[PDB]
Amino acid sequence: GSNQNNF
Ligand SMILES: [Zn+2]
Repeated sequence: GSNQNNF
């Protein structure tokens, strides 16, 4: 799967 971090 794909991942995204939004800090
Ligand atoms: Zn993955």
